[PDB]
Amino acid sequence: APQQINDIVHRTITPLIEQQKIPGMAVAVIYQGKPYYFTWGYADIAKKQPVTQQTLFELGSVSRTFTGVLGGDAIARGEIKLSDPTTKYWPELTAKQWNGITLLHLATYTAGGLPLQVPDEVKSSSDLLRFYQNWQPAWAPGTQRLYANSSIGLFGALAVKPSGLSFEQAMQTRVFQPLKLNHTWINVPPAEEKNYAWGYREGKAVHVSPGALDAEAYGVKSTIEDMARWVQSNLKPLDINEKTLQQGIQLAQSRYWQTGDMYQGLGWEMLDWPVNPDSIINGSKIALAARPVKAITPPTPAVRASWVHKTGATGGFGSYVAFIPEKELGIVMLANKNYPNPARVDAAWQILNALQ
Ligand SMILES: *[B]([O])([O])C1=[C]C2=C([C]=[C][C]=[C]2)S1
Repeated sequence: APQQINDIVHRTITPLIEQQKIPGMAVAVIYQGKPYYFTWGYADIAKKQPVTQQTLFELGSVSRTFTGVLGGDAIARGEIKLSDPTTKYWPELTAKQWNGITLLHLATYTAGGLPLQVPDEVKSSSDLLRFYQNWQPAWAPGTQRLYANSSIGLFGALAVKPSGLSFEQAMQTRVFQPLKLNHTWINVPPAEEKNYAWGYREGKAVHVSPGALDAEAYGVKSTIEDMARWVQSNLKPLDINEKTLQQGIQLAQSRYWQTGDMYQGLGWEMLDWPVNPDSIINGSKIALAARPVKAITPPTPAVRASWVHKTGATGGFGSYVAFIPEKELGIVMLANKNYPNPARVDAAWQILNALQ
């Protein structure tokens, strides 16, 4: 890497690791198109395995960027429309609170207060139907945003229904494969287990537990290389050959709703560039934050002058991705500790600001 990239990265990440006591980390900087990789520490403390460019990390909610794009790809194929009622794709959802709730509402957390978590008690699929039927919205659709696995997760599951493909099969075929993300998995194959980092929570090695709608909301594991390729694809969608996938990327970076300085896409969240990190932090320690939203009518197509980003966490991992299309610049930070979001954003901002 250019010494300038080397120096900003090392000066920022070294103190981060020390301060947050992160066991292992991988970072990619995308700079004028090309990726530069950096790794530190341990994928597996007990077995003394280092983090490498092939190490798999749990992305947590960064998985929603994939769900958003796969939804966008289904829209572009004409399989679904965001303006359609949820009940068009799930006819058994006959409870009257569902009248007026569209796939757009699910994708953007605006359905009227769907809960942050699907309950653990929800094992089977009829449990899942029962959960959504019995749910009582606090608000009318399209009035408030409440970040929720149950909202984006349902969007993911329903988006792939017309295809007839399982969510995993649709994701593999329509997103991972075309983009050459060959080390990106919803379920880690036995062949790749050697590379699956452990997460660390209170000193203990942990992996994310199975849960309803896990794949759709928080279930993807990836390497720093595949994540850099993902950022490249999102920086330059119009260079992707598969037409519907190209459209799907642009649809996921469209601005549907505004809360403060933040805009909600499908999975991705965006702010106008330039922006101060105080704004990035604040517009992204709170278990539940209900925020009124203003509809962007109609949605703004992907703005190149944006800070486009997503944070991600599981019990044992913390991830962050941010890019600025106008500057052909991006970063991915993957760690096997869930450490505070403000520290992730600060570090990413320090790096990208220095390089632009
Ligand atoms: B994502 O990394 O923001 C997630 C947030 C939660 C997940 C699972 C359970 C509760 C919150 S994934």
